Amino acid sequence: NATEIRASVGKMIDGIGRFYIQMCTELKLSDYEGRLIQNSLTIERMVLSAFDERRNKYLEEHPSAGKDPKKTGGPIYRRVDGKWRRELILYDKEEIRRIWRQANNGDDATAGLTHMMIWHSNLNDATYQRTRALVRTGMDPRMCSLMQGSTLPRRSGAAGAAVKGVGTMVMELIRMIKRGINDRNFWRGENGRRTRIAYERMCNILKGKFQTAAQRTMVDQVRESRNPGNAEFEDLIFLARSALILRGSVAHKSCLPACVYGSAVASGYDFEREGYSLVGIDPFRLLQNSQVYSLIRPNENPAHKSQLVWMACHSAAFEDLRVSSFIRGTKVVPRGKLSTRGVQIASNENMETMESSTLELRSRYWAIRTRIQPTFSVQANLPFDRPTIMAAFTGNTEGRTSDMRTEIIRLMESARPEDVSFQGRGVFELSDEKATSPIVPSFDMSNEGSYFFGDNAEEYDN
Ligand SMILES: [K+]
Repeated sequence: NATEIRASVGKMIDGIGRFYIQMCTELKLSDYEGRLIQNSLTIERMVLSAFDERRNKYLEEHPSAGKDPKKTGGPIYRRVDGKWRRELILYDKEEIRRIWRQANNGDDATAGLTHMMIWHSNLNDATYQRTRALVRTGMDPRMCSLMQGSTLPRRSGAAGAAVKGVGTMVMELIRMIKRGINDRNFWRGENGRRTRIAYERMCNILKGKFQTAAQRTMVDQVRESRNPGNAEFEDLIFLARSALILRGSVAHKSCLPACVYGSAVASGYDFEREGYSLVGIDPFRLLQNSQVYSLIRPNENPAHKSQLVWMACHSAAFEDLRVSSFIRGTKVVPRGKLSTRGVQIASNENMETMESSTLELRSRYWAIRTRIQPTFSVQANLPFDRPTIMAAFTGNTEGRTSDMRTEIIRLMESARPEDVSFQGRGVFELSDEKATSPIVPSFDMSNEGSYFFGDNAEEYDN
């Protein structure tokens, strides 16, 4: 089966690569410019757009370049006369779709679109705080670590779901409910058994991430409300709190930008023939041989920009910094400590003071995602820091109450020498491709374990 799965995924990767190579030819990019990560973004967003049908399935459109709905594109950056120059290209969505399909042996390769969509999601996860979204949902900002895939477009399911975290689901459910509290037949008619079927589906997706019968059970109690309101809200928030301790099973998917794949395909790599898996050496191998540049703002530290992108590539934001640091071979610091802002350049920034720099995306070691395999690894889910504890164990002194609420607290209060939902990394030498010798990591215990400690990133909604 993996016999043909590695092929199937490989096949996808070829397609993104070929697509990218061709888009580079189209736009007449210099080798450097094609390796410019902000150009990679614009090109990815382009193809995503061309297939979105304005559904917000694959992306959210600004619309900072597209009033004419038949057309799509964004800022492309070229090096001219010792200056970085930004131009907005517009293309026919039809034309893009053409090129995309052509790069995919004539297929629709929806998996490729999704792969790019997740890469963006991962990049946003590494970059932007969601503190504001959480309060407006009545959640606790210390739940920031449950907010995987929080930034995925409002329509997706096929593969979108697996990467969303427990908080993201709670937030999405709460948002629905909250709007059944300004009613207007939100729950009656065609519409309100339409949404009622959505709501059901979501609760199930939620339920699935949960890894104890107590919490799943409690989820069912919420699903099978009927006019959902403040009652369920409370239970959900209760549920999110429990997810800080009895954590959910959430897929972390390591998806690289299109330029990396493009470059590998131009280097004659045959992904379909060789196979591809997101879960082990494959993305590490690619990143070791890659050459990606980035635009850089004055007073930003190239190394920090580098961290930001590495993290995103390896989908590592909600993972223990100490593990990341160990695999990278240089300290992976919390976002608050990072002398950089996001990879994308707001259209009002700038170009006069802009520079480019080389991204450092290598790693000292490589790793297999465990419990996806299960040898000797170490927990790569976040540590129990004070603030996680404090947010996990509150308003139960209060209000609502149940046998489901009492179990759960019970499980929480006693929560193991090891811990439920084991997201791992097994770590190997790059000189040990076949994985013959697990390295037992030695963490530096003085490092902060949470990407989100002292966070100060721009808030995502802006
Ligand atoms: K910062």
